[PDB]
Amino acid sequence: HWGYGKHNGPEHWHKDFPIAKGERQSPVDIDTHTAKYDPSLKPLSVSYDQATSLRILNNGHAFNVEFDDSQDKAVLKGGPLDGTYRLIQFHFHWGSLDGQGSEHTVDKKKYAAELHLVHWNTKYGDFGKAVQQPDGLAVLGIFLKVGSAKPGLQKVVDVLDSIKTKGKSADFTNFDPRGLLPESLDYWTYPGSLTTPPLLECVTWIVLKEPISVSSEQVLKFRKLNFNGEGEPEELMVDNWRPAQPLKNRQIKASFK
Ligand SMILES: Cc1ccc(NC(=O)NCCS(=O)(=O)Nc2ccc(S(N)(=O)=O)cc2)cc1
Ligand SMILES: [Zn+2]
Repeated sequence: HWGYGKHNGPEHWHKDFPIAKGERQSPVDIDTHTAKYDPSLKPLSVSYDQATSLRILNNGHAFNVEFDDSQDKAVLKGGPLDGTYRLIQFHFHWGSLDGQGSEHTVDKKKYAAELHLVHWNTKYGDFGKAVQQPDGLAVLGIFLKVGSAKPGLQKVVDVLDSIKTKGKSADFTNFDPRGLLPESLDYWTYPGSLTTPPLLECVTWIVLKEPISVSSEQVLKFRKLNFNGEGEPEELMVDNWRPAQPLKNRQIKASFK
């Protein structure tokens, strides 16, 4: 079915998911000289103290760390958001080379990877309802650049051997996601979509200005994962990012001046 290969990659997705050519597709290039500071934006409220991570899963396109979202335990609020959005999972998109891997770009700059912390609006009751709503999701996007190690990522890195191939999952409790955050919560925001099929146009994107640094050894271990399942031909899980899509009739706002 869909993937990131040369026969099933982003340029093919529109054939099964025609919304791929839609009006609010993600990711996009963030042109920092065209984004407008919006003083009516509120500070982001990242309330992750009570987060309950449960499991880490290789789903064949990326790996997801999943949380308990049956209560308000880890919630994103404020910024451009009305209401409360519960963290359901985070995952990353990364490259085969350090010069590529992010989905969003900043003045056409590609980062080595991009973290997506995926939240859903509690007014819709469950994640499956929320993805059918234009304000259903809030995804917090954080760029990764290669440099110093990120200590709070290392427990993620060290479990990846146990979920090498598609369909493998591992217990992953007591993981603390604020350890993946940069110092600053300055952000850009725009309305967009899931960046993988089904590409639903249900996401308020919140992309942090400040990237985090991860070590070369950390991102190398992302690149040892496999898209395939066990017993299938090995294909390294690299370059699992969708390129920038047309901005069309959207404005990206900045929370900072
Ligand atoms: C306890 C628990 C908690 C979570 C779960 N997982 C989910 O529901 N995960 C995935 C949501 S998804 O629709 O299927 N796809 C999707 C999401 C984000 C994006 S992106 N790339 O835009 O951010 C792209 C695609 C399972 C158990
Ligand atoms: Zn993503």
